[PDB]
Amino acid sequence: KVFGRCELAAAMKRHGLDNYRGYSLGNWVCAAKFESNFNTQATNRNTDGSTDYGILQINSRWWCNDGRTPGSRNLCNIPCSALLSSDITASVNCAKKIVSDGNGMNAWVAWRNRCKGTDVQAWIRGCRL
Ligand SMILES: [Rh+]
Ligand SMILES: [Rh+]
Ligand SMILES: [Rh+]
Ligand SMILES: [Rh+]
Repeated sequence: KVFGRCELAAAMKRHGLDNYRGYSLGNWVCAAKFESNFNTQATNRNTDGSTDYGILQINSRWWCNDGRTPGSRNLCNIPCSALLSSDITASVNCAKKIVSDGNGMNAWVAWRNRCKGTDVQAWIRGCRL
């Protein structure tokens, strides 16, 4: 599924991400935009052989099992394919574990490089929330 910007903002807010670990909703929408362009089906291979999955590009090195990432962890207890659903529940609940792991949203290199320090409120401008 490719979400609309406000549609994704609303689903993220309903699933508890607005100010989760102090990250305003615009941070999560900004991260999703640069990670997946709001596409739940997005996949990208990492240089280490792991793969990033879904709207928040959650990796198989630590967070999910894709059956092909050797010496990796499954800390969200999910098949990576669950992260590609039209239903973002698995991505959101796994993102809450990631962002609590010590590095906050710096865990998302795209967030640090494209969202951190920017006017992220712009990502929810004009949405009914
Ligand atoms: Rh908020
Ligand atoms: Rh809010
Ligand atoms: Rh939902
Ligand atoms: Rh509201």
